[PDB]
Amino acid sequence: GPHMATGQDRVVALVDMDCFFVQVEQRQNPHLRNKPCAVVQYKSWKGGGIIAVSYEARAFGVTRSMWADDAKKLCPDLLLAQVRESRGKANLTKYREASVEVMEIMSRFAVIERASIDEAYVDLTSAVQERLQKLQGQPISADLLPSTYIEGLPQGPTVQKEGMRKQGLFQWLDSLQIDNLTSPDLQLTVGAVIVEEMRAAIERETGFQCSAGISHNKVLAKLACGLNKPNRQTLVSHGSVPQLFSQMPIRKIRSLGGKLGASVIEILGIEYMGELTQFTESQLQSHFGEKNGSWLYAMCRGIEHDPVKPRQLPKTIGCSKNFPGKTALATREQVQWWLLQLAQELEERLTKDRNDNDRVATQLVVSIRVQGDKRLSSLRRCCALTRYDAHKMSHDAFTVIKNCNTSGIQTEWSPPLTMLFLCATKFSAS
DNA sequence: ATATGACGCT
DNA sequence: AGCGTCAT
Ligand code: NA
Ligand code: NA
Repeated sequence: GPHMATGQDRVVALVDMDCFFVQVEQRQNPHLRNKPCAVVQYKSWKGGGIIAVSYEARAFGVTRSMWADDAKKLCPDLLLAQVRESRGKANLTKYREASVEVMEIMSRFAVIERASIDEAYVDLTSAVQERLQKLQGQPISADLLPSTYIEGLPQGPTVQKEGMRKQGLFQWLDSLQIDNLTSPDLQLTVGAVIVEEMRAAIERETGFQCSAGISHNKVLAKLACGLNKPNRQTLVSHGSVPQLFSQMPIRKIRSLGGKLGASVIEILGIEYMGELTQFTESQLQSHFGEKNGSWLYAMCRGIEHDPVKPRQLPKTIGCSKNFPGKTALATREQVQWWLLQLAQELEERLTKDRNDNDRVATQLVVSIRVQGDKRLSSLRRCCALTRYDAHKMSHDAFTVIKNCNTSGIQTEWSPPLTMLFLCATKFSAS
């Protein structure tokens, strides 16, 4: 009544760099700009695997994970940029460096959590408060929100996309409850102003565009982000949640896209997020466990407490390569040679990381996949990482996995390996 | 034959 | 420690 928490304490955004690897290649090669374009890894097998897709190409049905040969059938004029290949493996250094460029700009505006190479969560709570002070009581002009959509508006008693956007924004701002510096809706609005400014700076200083969502927590921010793309941002208010969730498939909510989300759908006989509200917290815990049940109970009401962690650097640095089909590794000599290739890239990236970020990794995780095993990893083993030395890391990696070899003759390697993965972890400040 | 990274469970 | 889950 006067006491239930409504999950409106924070202002949180999620920024997704639009088809990021494509933009990186389009910046470098202007001939690819404003065209149907994709980024592909490798080339011999069916033209290579597509890993990023321009919005012009998406309109022809081209998607990630598609074979480039198949993408060309959907989009004959598709332009392709190829991921750099180093030591016979994909090398993502150009995109990591671009990601760092963006993160350093974002950091000037608010607290950033690196979510992936192309996504960051943003905690705007303190930046909003400070901006509310500077603003004084001056009202928020629509000119400060030139790319913002207000989810759920316009509503109530013009057929162009941009006209609908401005209608909803005018309706939101007209209503906007500004006498109170503690209105959650006002705080979200100021957060959206800051994100416009942040996105403007990113585009001016790198050429890169992005989409964003602004709401009260990470899950709603991420959901908001996907509602209006590309190069747009969406504000999802607490009040918009009942209507938004009433037709929102459960699998669209972060962390419910897999087996848990499935189980929610099958056990409860529901399909939309909003249908979760009819269950008590105990009943959800009974089906899905105490933590998951409490989380679903809060989440279906728009409430989620996962903090934006102040960390722009990845916690682990890893290198992996799959060896599919007939390329699976079947000799001891192959296994050793590719462990060295992986270890040499890893030494390079670790040395750059130590100079850039004043830290050293202390543990080496070795993971492999054996042919026939659908799992990401068939086995993981760890050993100490004391020298940034490719030959020692690769030798040590072989040592900890060599006993997995089933074959009688140790010149051969059985069962064949379909993946090798080296990951450096357990960093210490250096 | 759709390269990574974070984190949960035990 | 080592495996399972979810994700970009
Ligand atoms: Na008003
Ligand atoms: Na309000």
